[PDB]
Amino acid sequence: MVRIAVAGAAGRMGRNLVKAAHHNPVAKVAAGSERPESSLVGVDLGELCGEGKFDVVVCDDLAKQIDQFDVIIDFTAPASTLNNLALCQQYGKSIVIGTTGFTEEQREQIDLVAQQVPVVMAPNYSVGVNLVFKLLEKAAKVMGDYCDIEIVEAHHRHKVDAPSGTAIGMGEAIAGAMGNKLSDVAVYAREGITGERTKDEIGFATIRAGDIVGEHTAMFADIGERVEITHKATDRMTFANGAVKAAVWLHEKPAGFYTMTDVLGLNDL
Amino acid sequence: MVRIAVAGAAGRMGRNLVKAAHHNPVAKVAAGSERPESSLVGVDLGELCGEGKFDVVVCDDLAKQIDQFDVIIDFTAPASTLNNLALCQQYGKSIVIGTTGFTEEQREQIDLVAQQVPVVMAPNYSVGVNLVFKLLEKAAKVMGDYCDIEIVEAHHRHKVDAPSGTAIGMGEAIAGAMGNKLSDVAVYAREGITGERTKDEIGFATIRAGDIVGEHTAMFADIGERVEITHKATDRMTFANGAVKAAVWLHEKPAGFYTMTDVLGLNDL
Amino acid sequence: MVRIAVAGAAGRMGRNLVKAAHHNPVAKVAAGSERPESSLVGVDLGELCGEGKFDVVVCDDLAKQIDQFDVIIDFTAPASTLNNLALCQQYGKSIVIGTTGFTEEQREQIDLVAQQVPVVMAPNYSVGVNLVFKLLEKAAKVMGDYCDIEIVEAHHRHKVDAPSGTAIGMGEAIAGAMGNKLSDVAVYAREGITGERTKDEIGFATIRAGDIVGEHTAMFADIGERVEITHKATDRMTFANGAVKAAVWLHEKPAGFYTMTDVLGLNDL
Amino acid sequence: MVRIAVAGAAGRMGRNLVKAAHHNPVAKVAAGSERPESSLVGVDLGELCGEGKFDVVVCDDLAKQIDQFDVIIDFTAPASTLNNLALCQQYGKSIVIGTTGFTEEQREQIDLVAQQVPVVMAPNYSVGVNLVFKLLEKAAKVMGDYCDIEIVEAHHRHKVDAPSGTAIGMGEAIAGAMGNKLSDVAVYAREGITGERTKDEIGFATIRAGDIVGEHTAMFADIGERVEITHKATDRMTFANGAVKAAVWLHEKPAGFYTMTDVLGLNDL
Ligand SMILES: NC(=O)c1ccc[n+]([C@@H]2O[C@H](COP(=O)([O-])OP(=O)(O)OC[C@H]3O[C@@H](n4cnc5c(N)ncnc54)[C@H](O)[C@@H]3O)[C@@H](O)[C@H]2O)c1
Ligand SMILES: NC(=O)c1ccc[n+]([C@@H]2O[C@H](COP(=O)([O-])OP(=O)(O)OC[C@H]3O[C@@H](n4cnc5c(N)ncnc54)[C@H](O)[C@@H]3O)[C@@H](O)[C@H]2O)c1
Ligand SMILES: NC(=O)c1ccc[n+]([C@@H]2O[C@H](COP(=O)([O-])OP(=O)(O)OC[C@H]3O[C@@H](n4cnc5c(N)ncnc54)[C@H](O)[C@@H]3O)[C@@H](O)[C@H]2O)c1
Ligand SMILES: NC(=O)c1ccc[n+]([C@@H]2O[C@H](COP(=O)([O-])OP(=O)(O)OC[C@H]3O[C@@H](n4cnc5c(N)ncnc54)[C@H](O)[C@@H]3O)[C@@H](O)[C@H]2O)c1
Ligand SMILES: O=C(O)c1ccc(C(=O)O)o1
Ligand SMILES: O=C(O)c1ccc(C(=O)O)o1
Ligand SMILES: O=C(O)c1ccc(C(=O)O)o1
Ligand SMILES: O=C(O)c1ccc(C(=O)O)o1
Repeated sequence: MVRIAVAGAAGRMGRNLVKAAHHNPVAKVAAGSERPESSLVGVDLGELCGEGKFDVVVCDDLAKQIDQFDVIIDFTAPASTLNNLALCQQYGKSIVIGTTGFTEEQREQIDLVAQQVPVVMAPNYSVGVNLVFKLLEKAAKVMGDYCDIEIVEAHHRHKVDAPSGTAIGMGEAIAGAMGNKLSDVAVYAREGITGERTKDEIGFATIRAGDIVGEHTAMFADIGERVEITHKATDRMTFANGAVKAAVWLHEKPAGFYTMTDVLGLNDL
Repeated sequence: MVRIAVAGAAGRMGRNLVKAAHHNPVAKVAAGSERPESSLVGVDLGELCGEGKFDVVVCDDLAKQIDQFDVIIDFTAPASTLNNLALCQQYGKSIVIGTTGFTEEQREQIDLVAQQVPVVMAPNYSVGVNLVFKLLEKAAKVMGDYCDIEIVEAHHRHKVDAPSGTAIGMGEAIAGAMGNKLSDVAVYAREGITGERTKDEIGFATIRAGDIVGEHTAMFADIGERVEITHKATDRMTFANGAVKAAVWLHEKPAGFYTMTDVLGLNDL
Repeated sequence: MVRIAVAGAAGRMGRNLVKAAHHNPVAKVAAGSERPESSLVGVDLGELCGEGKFDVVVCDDLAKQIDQFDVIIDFTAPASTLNNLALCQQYGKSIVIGTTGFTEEQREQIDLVAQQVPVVMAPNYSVGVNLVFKLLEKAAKVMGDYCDIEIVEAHHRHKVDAPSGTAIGMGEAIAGAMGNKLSDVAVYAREGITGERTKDEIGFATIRAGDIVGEHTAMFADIGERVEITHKATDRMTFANGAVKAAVWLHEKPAGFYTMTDVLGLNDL
Repeated sequence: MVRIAVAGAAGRMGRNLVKAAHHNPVAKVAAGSERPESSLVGVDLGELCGEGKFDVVVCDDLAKQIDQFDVIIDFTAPASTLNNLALCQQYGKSIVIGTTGFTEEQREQIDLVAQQVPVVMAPNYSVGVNLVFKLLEKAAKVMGDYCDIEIVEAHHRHKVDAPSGTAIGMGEAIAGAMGNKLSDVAVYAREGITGERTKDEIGFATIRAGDIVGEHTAMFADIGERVEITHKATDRMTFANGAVKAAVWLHEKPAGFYTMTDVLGLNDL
């Protein structure tokens, strides 16, 4: 039984993490924070995610609930996450970090603290996408040399960056497995007279529409046949499920910097 | 009896056009060109498509065979097609144009010449795509105002123009049905920080891979749901049989700009 | 002001219908049922969807709340729906029916009752599917005689009936537009040595997996090409908003069998 | 130099095998069969595939040409393939089997004869499908326990067996990687009231349409996400080149049951 503290439990990710920890039978929702000024401080965590009463409340500082949790799941903001890390060090807790947008200096501090603390830190927690990165590697080794490699992704209308960071992550897994640098081979746009396709290029096609949570397809195309590997994200919940999966696994692990690769056992397939 | 000249008879399309005209008894394979630089000049057209001798040869200039043909079928390159148009004007011939990748100025020239010459011009000669144009119009009247409209197309690695003339044809059908001009709303590339999607934009995504004969998808995406209309082309014969069908039909006709909509009687769908 | 009773309010649809009626300003959530043996009987309707308190409870029989509602919205199970229909007849109420999986005998009954009662019945309450039924008709007239017609649908793991009522709806639209009866041509299972496909058959393929809200594809396949018309449902709110929109529209109306085509004004597309 | 007999050389596969053996410089087209009642009996094999005369004819019985060949390539029908296996046993020949749709009893016979005869048997001779079998094993270990697993396949209108042997091959790879037997968990048809999906079932959906060379998708579906691994076959030459490559490889080998996984050296991927 793993006792989970959800940092910023009112956030978009937070609320999903609470719901996800609730649904995992090996995990217990034990604690939850929000910003001190927030009025959700005091509210029961189950009522927050629309799922009945848990007998736990949102606190304004996880420090205050240290003794009731084993592992912190933290998808908040850089400064907050660094304070939660420091708590782990001090009180012998573990942390699953989902927060992004750290400075280089701050990323260096995490690496240091991860020598004393069990830390999971990943740029994506989807079980399916990480499984897909591995499968792409296998496919690239077998077919990459002689196939045309295309990456196509669809997202909702509000997404401001193209292509997706997950698409770029698929490119890198492929390029790396083939001993290449993605920036050497990547083609992001095709407009007008492009000429004949190059042999080594990895082409990116980007769709922006509706409320699409996230679709990714990597295509390996040969004359005569093609292999398509596709991930569909249906619910921002899936990331939360993965992060909880990671917290369970991280429980009673030694100190170290761990990734989803490690959690899912991708290296030993 | 309709006497057909196949422009660039050695091309991917050209060879299929020859074979298609051969299979239609209302049509006679009468003439065939290639680039002057080519050594195929003097070779027999039937031997070229692997179907026995025809007693017709590939000339380097269709000008030299003007009395042997009624209609030119032209799936080559923009400059070549413009020359063949000029021949039609001067010698009272007809043309079926399949070539894509024209500049707007060049499309304006074709509109002009089509006042004097019977011209069939379509970005796609397949029944299914032309049906699809009509369906897109319906979908656009119902959903187009409040949906995000995305066009995605995949072709084989040798295609030199992006996006496909068929994709542009889908955009025009949709825009026109909504009382808009495609050029106002179209977005052909999405790279880096694009910002939030605009409401009226039609996005184009272009895949180049393998031996793909042709895939098109038009997407109407609302929050909560989407409608996808997809065409898949399996065989270049689909295009070639259509283009020959169009040539036979064009023989009877007066000057004008015609489409496969016209040929197939699909206008009042 | 239209007073809505939501049948089976605890269900996947029921809860979304409650939320949808709540958000529609012309409609009021007035009543709600669940199965008699259920312990949700007595709970406040707003609390079930985490919507706050409504001052309305889940009854075990809509008969008990008859004076509080004008229209029943019913997405439950066949026998339950027939009982609610009976209520409508006896007390001069209207019904919007979403339930699928009725026997032919039962559908004949609904047609009979709909002579005395205002009834909306559709297999799908989304705009996109109802648009799609119209597009299918067009596609069937043009391609249906040459093409092989296949209908493939995916739904979540809990759906109890196959194939979907929406798929059957697509089959009927197609068959009817081609002057056939669906039951003559439909093929619902393919196992073992089936032989060569017949020419007129409409094939049904059913996928059951995960949390899939609903995917439908009608395929028109010819040698050399195919046309695929696809609907993807992303959120049950698409259905629920439509069904509520249908209830509001039904309030004004006399006895009769209506469809979403009627509600949305799509009959003469 | 490996002397190849092509069984049923007139068939869709047979003709492509002839063409493929012709193009492979280590192999020679030595012999070829058709059904005795067939009028292609007597015709030269080269003329059949449209690439000139070979000085080899289509016999009505490979028994008659036994001294001219080392290996039989057999993509015909179950009874025919069993006779050719019997011929291999009697005269010390090898066989590459592509035929699908064997009964359980007949597959046991092939296993027995493969103790005395060098046999390659695979449901798909493509590189991409065999790679896919490996990728499915990976996905099945990571996601198979908690996901719904669905297999969907599309083929041309002439295919006589359902589901595809390749789909059954994907099921077995998945089941086997999860320590299960496919026959325990497979569900081939879903019609009417099926109830809620069981957890462990592998669902098979079969599409028969047009000229589809071959599409396969294996779906791993969890609540919130899914992973889709898809193979598309565009040209029968993919199969034929592989089968010939298998025949060349089989020439050196002793008695045994081999697969493409063996031929391609993919077992440790
Ligand atoms: N696939 C993924 O791995 C994935 C998916 C979504 C988001 N993210 C990451 O998660 C982070 C935030 O997620 P979001 O934008 O959906 O949620 P959000 O920004 O809406 O919520 C952030 C929450 O953190 C809380 N917070 C901030 N300071 C705090 C403090 N001192 N104490 C307690 N709580 C505090 C906020 O009050 C808020 O509730 C981002 O860095 C983002 O990069 C990752
Ligand atoms: N509208 C349609 O339905 C349709 C279908 C298929 C292809 N296309 C388009 O048609 C064009 C041809 O495509 P392809 O894939 O067959 O290309 P391809 O390059 O195989 O064929 C082009 C041929 O045209 C020839 N050519 C060029 N200039 C010439 C000249 N002056 N005289 C004679 N021949 C000349 C070339 O020598 C070559 O043989 C492309 O623009 C493509 O986009 C259109
Ligand atoms: N037309 C559409 O747009 C559409 C959309 C979704 C679902 N459906 C159909 O609607 C029906 C229900 O779907 P669901 O996924 O929401 O199922 P569900 O099981 O989640 O919900 C059905 C609810 O009805 C309740 N119920 C059963 N018997 C009852 C009774 N006698 N009195 C009161 N309540 C009772 C159940 O207890 C349950 O809460 C199905 O038949 C489905 O095929 C139609
Ligand atoms: N394993 C694979 O990679 C793969 C790939 C494609 C097709 N197939 C399978 O291979 C088989 C052949 O498919 P197809 O599309 O080529 O079928 P087809 O009907 O086109 O060809 C079968 C041929 O075998 C011939 N034949 C039948 N009985 C014979 C006999 N007793 N002696 C000699 N010839 C005989 C037929 O006359 C015919 O020409 C099918 O079972 C199909 O599922 C397997
Ligand atoms: O137009 C033809 O079909 C054509 C022209 C010439 C021949 C032939 O030699 O068979 O066929
Ligand atoms: O629509 C097109 O542009 C189109 C259709 C077909 C091709 C091609 O094969 O290059 O290009
Ligand atoms: O058309 C249907 O039957 C349909 C649409 C949605 C559902 C469901 O969720 O069960 O069923
Ligand atoms: O896996 C198969 O059964 C298979 C693969 C290809 C075909 C066919 O073309 O009939 O059948």
